[PDB]
Amino acid sequence: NLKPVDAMQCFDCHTQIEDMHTVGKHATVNCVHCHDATEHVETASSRRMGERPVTRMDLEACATCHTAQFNSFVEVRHESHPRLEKATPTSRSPMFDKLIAGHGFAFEHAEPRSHAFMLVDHFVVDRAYGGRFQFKNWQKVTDGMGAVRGAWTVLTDADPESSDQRRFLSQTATAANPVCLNCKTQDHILDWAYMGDEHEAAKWSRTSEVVEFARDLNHPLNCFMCHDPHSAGPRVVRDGLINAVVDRGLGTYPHDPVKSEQQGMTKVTFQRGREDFRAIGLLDTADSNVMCAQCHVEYNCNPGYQLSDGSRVGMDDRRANHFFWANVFDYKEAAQEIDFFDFRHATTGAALPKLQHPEAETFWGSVHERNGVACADCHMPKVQLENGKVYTSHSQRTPRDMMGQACLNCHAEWTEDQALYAIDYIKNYTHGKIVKSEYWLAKMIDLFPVAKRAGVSEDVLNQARELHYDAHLYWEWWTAENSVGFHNPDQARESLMTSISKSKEAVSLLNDAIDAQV
Amino acid sequence: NLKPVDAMQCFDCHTQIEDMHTVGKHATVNCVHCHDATEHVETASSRRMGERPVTRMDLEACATCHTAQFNSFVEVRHESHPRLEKATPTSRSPMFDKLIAGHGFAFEHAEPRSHAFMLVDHFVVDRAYGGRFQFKNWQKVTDGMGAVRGAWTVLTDADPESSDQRRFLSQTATAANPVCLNCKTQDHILDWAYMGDEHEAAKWSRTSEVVEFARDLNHPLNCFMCHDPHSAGPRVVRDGLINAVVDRGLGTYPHDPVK
Amino acid sequence: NLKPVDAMQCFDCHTQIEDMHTVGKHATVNCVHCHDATEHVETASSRRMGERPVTRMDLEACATCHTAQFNSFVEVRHESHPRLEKATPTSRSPMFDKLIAGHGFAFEHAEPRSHAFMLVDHFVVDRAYGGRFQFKNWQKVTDGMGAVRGAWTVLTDADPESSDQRRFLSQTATAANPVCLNCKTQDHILDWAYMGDEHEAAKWSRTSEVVEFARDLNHPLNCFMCHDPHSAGPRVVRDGLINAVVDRGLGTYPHDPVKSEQQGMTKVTFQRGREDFRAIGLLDTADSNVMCAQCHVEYNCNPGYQLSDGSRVGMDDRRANHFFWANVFDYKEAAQEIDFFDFRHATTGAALPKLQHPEAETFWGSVHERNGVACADCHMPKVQLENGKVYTSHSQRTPRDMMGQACLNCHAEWTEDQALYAIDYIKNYTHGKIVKSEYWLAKMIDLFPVAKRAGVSEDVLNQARELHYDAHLYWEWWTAENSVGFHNPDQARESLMTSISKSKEAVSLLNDAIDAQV
Ligand code: HEC
Ligand code: HEC
Ligand code: HEC
Ligand code: HEC
Ligand code: HEC
Ligand code: HEC
Ligand code: HEC
Ligand code: HEC
Ligand code: HEC
Ligand code: HEC
Ligand code: HEC
Ligand code: HEC
Ligand code: HEC
Ligand code: HEC
Ligand SMILES: [C-]#N
Ligand SMILES: [C-]#N
Ligand SMILES: [Ca+2]
Ligand SMILES: [Ca+2]
Ligand SMILES: [Ca+2]
Ligand SMILES: [Ca+2]
Ligand SMILES: [Ca+2]
Ligand code: NA
Ligand code: NA
Ligand code: NA
Ligand code: NA
Ligand code: NA
Ligand code: NA
Repeated sequence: NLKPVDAMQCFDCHTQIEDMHTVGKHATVNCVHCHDATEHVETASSRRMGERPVTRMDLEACATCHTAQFNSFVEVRHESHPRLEKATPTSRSPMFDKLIAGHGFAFEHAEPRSHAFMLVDHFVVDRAYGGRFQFKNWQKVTDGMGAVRGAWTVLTDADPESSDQRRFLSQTATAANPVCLNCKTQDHILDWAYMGDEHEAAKWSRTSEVVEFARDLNHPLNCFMCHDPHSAGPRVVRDGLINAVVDRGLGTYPHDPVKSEQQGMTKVTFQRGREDFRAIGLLDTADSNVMCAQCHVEYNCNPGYQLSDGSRVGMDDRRANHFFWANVFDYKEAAQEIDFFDFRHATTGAALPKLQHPEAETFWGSVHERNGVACADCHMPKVQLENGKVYTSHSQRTPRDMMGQACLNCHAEWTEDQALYAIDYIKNYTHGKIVKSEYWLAKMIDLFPVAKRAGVSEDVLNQARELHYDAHLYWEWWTAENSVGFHNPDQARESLMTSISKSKEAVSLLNDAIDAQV
Repeated sequence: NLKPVDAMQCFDCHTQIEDMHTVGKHATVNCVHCHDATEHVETASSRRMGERPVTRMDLEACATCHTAQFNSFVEVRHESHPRLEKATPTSRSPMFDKLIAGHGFAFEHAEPRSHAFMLVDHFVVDRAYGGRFQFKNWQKVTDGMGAVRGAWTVLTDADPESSDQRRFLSQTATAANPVCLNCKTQDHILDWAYMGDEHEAAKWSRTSEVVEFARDLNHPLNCFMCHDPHSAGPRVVRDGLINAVVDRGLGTYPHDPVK
Repeated sequence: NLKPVDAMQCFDCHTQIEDMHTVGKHATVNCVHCHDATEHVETASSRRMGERPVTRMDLEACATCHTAQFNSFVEVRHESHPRLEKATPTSRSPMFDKLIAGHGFAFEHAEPRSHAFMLVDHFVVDRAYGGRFQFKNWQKVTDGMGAVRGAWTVLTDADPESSDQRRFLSQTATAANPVCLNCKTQDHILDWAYMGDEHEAAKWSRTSEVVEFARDLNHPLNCFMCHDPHSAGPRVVRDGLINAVVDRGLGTYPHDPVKSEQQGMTKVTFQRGREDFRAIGLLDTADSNVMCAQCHVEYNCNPGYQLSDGSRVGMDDRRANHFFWANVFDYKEAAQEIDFFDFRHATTGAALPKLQHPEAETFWGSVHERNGVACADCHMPKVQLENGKVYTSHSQRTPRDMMGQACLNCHAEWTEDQALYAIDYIKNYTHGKIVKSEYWLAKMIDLFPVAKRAGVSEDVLNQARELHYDAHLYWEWWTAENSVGFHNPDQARESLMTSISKSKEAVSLLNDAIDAQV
């Protein structure tokens, strides 16, 4: 059985913790629930850690007092199809292989599934670790609670004796790097300096051997990513988000300075040896838009190249961990701002961006966002009980499973079927424009080999490559973004029509140039 | 927000509680969750209570950390038909009125329904308080969570100015007495001596005015009836049961001495 | 009403039948249930047949004493979509037409449906008989019991006055030949010599006019294909299977000599005029793996060409009726062993294999096969009754319709939804790799015309053709195989990654060669 410790003894040194813990709703929660610090207390000084205390990062540390929220979080949505490749005719991007050629996502890019699986899915996807990590067997794919208990309870490593990234299976890639893990787990929260910069107190950084880092990590989406364990108050912990909002002064709502002030973020820094080490962002309100934006954003978490001279930008560079914090129509400028692109297209040679799941930046300026609606209202609503204590559902999933709470309490004029119909109108329309955008991208791409072999000039090919950047950006935003336009239907429409326009321009350019060589 | 108290100071005078609390699974649960003892600590000695500390009896004192158990408890089973009289041809005892004639249950004996309603149902049944207590209106019969929050949030008293048992409706009885309440609530656990014997320290006893007692009671089936709040371990609190099992030496399983 | 005959009179001549009938569970079943032999008994000698007895091949011969098994067999699974073409974006092989160009399957290749329809579906598919045979009208497609009663109760022939294979509809082929019928019916079991070799006692053989043969055949999947009618014991009758297992000594489990001995096959030969004529394979156990492998295998049942010199291999050659009895990684060697390929690709010119439904060979070595599980456990389980005599379901179909019996009695740790989720994880992953394999095959194929027209050398084109063989094999196995990887997920993964690797090699080869000509 747990035996409480004297928190006043800790507070003698830990004044920041005192200030947070004594005031919030965890003022009665003893440190022993999450820390084993006996040897630490025997050896520490006011400025030197001494023996390092044990800190629990497992989600079951919160589940004995918050079982309802834990059990809701760990539920597996079986209707969220697992390991479903997006580059197929029945998924999100039928022509993805042709369009993404040259990028690691060509090796595998599946649709997302329930949050319990995020860390194991990261470890086992074919693009990440060369096939090094696999489920122990094909039964384990069902085991959401097991994944939550720990990744290494359900996975194997093909070679525990080596730590290099290499291919164990032929059609895999080794794109994983330490930055990725920040959106899968925060088990490393005490072992990683802010931004992954080199730091004498950090075991891990942007330049670490990612296979070694992986082996030290266990739990997905820790409860403390959104809730400070000491104050119980709302927060974020993701460095790239704090960097955008606070360090670069862009605010929580870059398009709305008033909402940014009302729903702001305060950066709190913790030190090692009286040097800044790590940071958190305390929120003014329990604002899920910003909580979810720790991960559901467009980012850099990877090496790339400079737009200016084509030189390599490695993991050592700050730009390898970057939140652009820009909507689709501001993105090209944001990428120019840091002089960065992701890959050269394998067929066209164009410098291209790689977009990823920009839900937060897409939601900005939408009708729902402008009306004060937030991610949680549609994706983790309050539970409705005939008789009971209300709590917030932590099963983050499509509103289709809980339409009464997610939509119909606000939209009293609609039945469930009417609300579903409105979602599908947008998704069907948007998907049609995604498909047409891909058709035109593909038509352009297929002209590049013909143009090159016919002797079309480098100047014309470069003009077409410049068009390819924009045609790509204004399409791929929407295959990356998970709502198929629902989050901002007018923006999707405008973007996708722009993509098509750019590809059509490039097709005309290249056809005319080819025809002139004949 | 709750601010913790120095439990070690309490333990200087409460060794009995110390020995339970420090060993069980509530060793880390601070006393402020269930007690307001500030004025008590200012005035007590080890031999003089001083000001009486307040003890929470509401079930929400436990629901903060044990929401799943609380929400499962308070659920209303709508399929358990409510206010269904047993002396009818389609229930348990078609000839009950003839057979029970002379007993108070002839006035009303319904089938049981969900636990959330036990205290309110005891208060409102036609055989208990002469019809003195009623739901505020006929809508309130659905409200299990409200009954749990407290009986007097959903009921009315026909005459707050009197405390005698009497008939307010013609075909009622006044069979309720203080012993009944021990199987409806334990809000009175610190105000009732063992067995309801007379005692200098007990506000309430077997011989109390049941209408006065009723007004001091709020919550059904308290969580601590089965779980010691200090050790978190399994227990019973009902005096009659302890008296049979232990005092009279009958054991927990009178037909099986080994068990 | 049936009147029994004196079986002892038959047994005077038919000692093999006596030995089987008197010992098994049909010892009390009189011959009149299946044979009308009165004139035969009047005219036969110990060595000459005399007048031929009538033998019932209809399944209703078994249905008066085994109605439960018959009615379960003839059930139509309406959820098994009928006449659904695989070369469509929503089915198994979105790029099949490009990849299979030059082969008859380009004319039509539908997904399988319920067993009742196998013979009629064979007769009416657009690739088989030039459109000669059709359902009497479009209502008849529903009539499973009617098809079982006889094909010619529900079909018409466009020209009863001719027996040649020809096109009656423009976009049909005439690929059917007599070997095909052995996996649709055994109505011809007394009229077909072992392997379809020429034989004086056989009405039909590999070289027969298939339209004439077709007209003599009526019933699908006869009950006696798995059960000897005389002993009632487990058996196979399919010649190609017996040839692989017994004649070529490969065993019932080629990868496991111990299991092969425990679960073996004994070849029993019947003669005409004291010359070997036909054969059956009695099984040691009621082993559905081997029963189902009469048909659910990769085979030759068709003419082809030799790998060595390109010469034609006709129906007259034994190789036209062949069970390779080899897993995907042993297949190329098995095809080299008989010096055979199926077709030349219409665009690339490569010699290619044609694969068909290799469920048995894929199942070998899988986790389930290694644990002693067999096809029937998942596809025709025992019925579970609260009160009743248990029998074996004969409705061979997906386990999704009977998950409690097919999966959950063994997998007590799972709910139905969890088990379904595990199936879909494998199928989704495998299908993604099938689609990627097709993308890379298509990319290679499309380079052949460009390379040929640019003047790339025959030596380079032949190197690419050799790669095409392997890229094709390691893809097509899996579009042919019906489990979308479930039967052997690790093997599918390895094969499909090999396909992609081979195509990528060919693409690089051809692009570099084209670029060198410019
Ligand atoms: C003064 C002698 C200290 C006492 C008393 C306690 N801690 Fe401490 N701790 C101390 C230092 C100098 C540091 C390094 C950071 C800093 O503020 O300079 C720490 C660090 C921790 C940590 C972080 C550990 C890690 O892995 O990074 C934890 C979780 C921690 N301390 C907890 C803790 C507890 C619970 C205490 C009471 C039992 C306690 N500390 C006392 C110095 C001192
Ligand atoms: C029991 C010993 C607890 C442990 C372990 C954890 N929490 Fe907690 N939490 C506890 C209490 C008694 C309360 C107050 C309840 C009330 O409403 O009065 C809380 C509160 C929270 C909250 C709400 C905070 C707010 O609204 O300001 C959150 C978000 C929360 N707790 C989160 C949480 C996390 C993430 C935990 C694991 C790190 C955790 N709690 C543990 C009691 C206990
Ligand atoms: C936060 C800014 C992220 C970083 C850094 C990385 N990932 Fe991610 N990932 C993130 C989200 C919000 C999602 C769900 C939404 C979606 O569009 O999928 C994902 C999903 C994945 C998946 C599952 C789906 C798939 O693509 O197969 C995998 C396998 C995955 N992520 C891997 C991965 C890798 C290898 C990363 C570093 C190169 C990486 N992620 C970083 C958020 C974020
Ligand atoms: C960010 C993605 C979150 C993670 C990770 C966790 N929770 Fe959460 N929690 C989140 C939100 C948006 C809210 C609602 C805030 C609002 O006021 O609208 C909550 C709330 C809670 C609470 C408070 C009581 C309630 O409303 O249910 C608790 C006790 C709580 N959360 C606990 C908790 C646990 C145990 C988690 C890990 C399993 C967890 N949260 C993760 C957002 C996020
Ligand atoms: C709720 C979770 C509680 C916590 C935490 C503490 N106490 Fe308690 N206490 C609680 C109840 C419901 C009662 C009523 C009696 C019962 O057995 O249920 C009590 C009673 C006491 C008493 C009176 C004992 C007696 O002589 O009759 C004392 C002296 C007391 N409690 C002290 C105490 C201390 C010092 C605590 C912190 C260490 C403490 N309690 C916590 C409920 C809860
Ligand atoms: C949070 C501040 C709590 C309050 C208020 C209450 N309980 Fe509790 N309880 C709490 C914890 C951290 C634990 C240990 C969890 C673990 O498994 O480690 C418990 C445990 C219990 C138990 C189980 C005891 C056992 O198995 O020995 C019970 C029966 C229990 N708690 C009951 C209970 C009651 C009735 C409460 C109101 C009087 C109550 N708890 C409050 C945390 C908290
Ligand atoms: C514990 C030994 C009890 C005592 C003392 C009293 N009651 Fe009770 N009551 C008890 C239980 C276990 C049940 C449910 C099972 C059942 O057979 O009903 C009840 C039920 C009631 C009801 C509801 C049903 C009904 O009869 O209408 C009422 C109105 C009720 N009890 C009233 C009541 C009165 C007036 C009591 C003292 C005279 C009394 N109860 C004592 C357990 C116990
Ligand atoms: C609006 C046109 C109503 C319709 C339709 C129904 N009810 Fe009603 N009900 C309505 C009002 C304005 C009130 C009084 C509210 C108050 O607190 O003053 C009620 C009351 C009831 C009651 C309580 C009756 C009592 O005597 O205490 C019940 C049990 C009730 N209503 C149930 C009910 C049912 C089941 C209905 C559909 C058959 C129904 N009501 C319709 C307003 C309206
Ligand atoms: C000896 C005079 C015979 C008697 C008595 C019966 N049969 Fe016969 N049968 C005989 C021969 C020589 C042959 C040819 C095969 C052989 O063993 O050499 C047969 C063949 C059959 C067949 C196969 C017919 C076909 O179409 O190929 C059947 C089904 C058959 N015989 C059945 C049968 C029955 C049921 C008899 C008792 C009524 C019977 N035969 C007697 C020789 C002799
Ligand atoms: C009635 C006159 C029968 C006819 C016609 C057919 N079968 Fe039969 N069969 C019959 C009996 C009395 C039995 C024995 C039942 C028992 O369990 O004792 C059987 C048995 C079978 C079996 C099981 C054999 C075994 O387990 O060893 C099979 C597979 C079987 N029968 C198949 C079958 C076939 C395919 C038939 C048509 C060719 C057929 N039977 C006809 C009775 C009768
Ligand atoms: C046994 C080794 C077989 C031979 C010889 C032939 N077929 Fe077949 N066929 C067989 C199986 C096990 C299946 C079901 C599984 C599947 O993948 O479809 C089939 C299916 C068909 C179908 C229906 C599906 C379709 O392709 O449209 C048809 C029309 C069909 N078979 C025709 C056919 C022809 C023309 C054959 C000789 C050239 C032939 N089959 C041989 C097993 C076997
Ligand atoms: C009576 C008013 C009818 C309605 C309503 C439907 N059908 Fe019909 N159908 C009808 C007749 C008289 C016939 C021809 C019968 C014959 O054998 O001469 C049919 C035929 C069909 C067919 C076959 C078409 C073919 O070209 O062979 C089909 C597939 C069919 N019917 C299906 C069908 C459906 C699905 C209906 C509801 C949408 C439907 N029919 C209505 C008469 C009538
Ligand atoms: C191979 C593809 C089969 C065909 C064709 C038929 N049956 Fe079958 N049968 C098959 C198996 C795998 C089994 C189970 C064997 C085991 O021991 O696990 C059976 C069993 C029977 C039985 C025995 C009683 C029972 O278990 O139900 C009978 C009587 C039977 N089969 C009859 C039968 C009929 C009438 C068929 C044509 C409609 C038929 N079988 C075809 C495999 C195969
Ligand atoms: C008992 C007769 C079984 C039947 C029926 C089904 N399965 Fe099975 N399965 C069984 C065993 C003994 C094992 C291996 C267990 C171990 O850990 O050693 C399995 C394995 C699986 C797997 C994993 C496959 C892999 O290659 O890792 C899966 C996905 C699986 N089983 C699913 C499954 C399904 C969906 C079933 C119904 C169609 C099914 N199994 C039946 C035993 C038995
Ligand atoms: C992840 N991207
Ligand atoms: C069939 N093939
Ligand atoms: Ca999903
Ligand atoms: Ca990006
Ligand atoms: Ca009841
Ligand atoms: Ca099918
Ligand atoms: Ca073949
Ligand atoms: Na989905
Ligand atoms: Na491995
Ligand atoms: Na009932
Ligand atoms: Na199907
Ligand atoms: Na016709
Ligand atoms: Na093309």
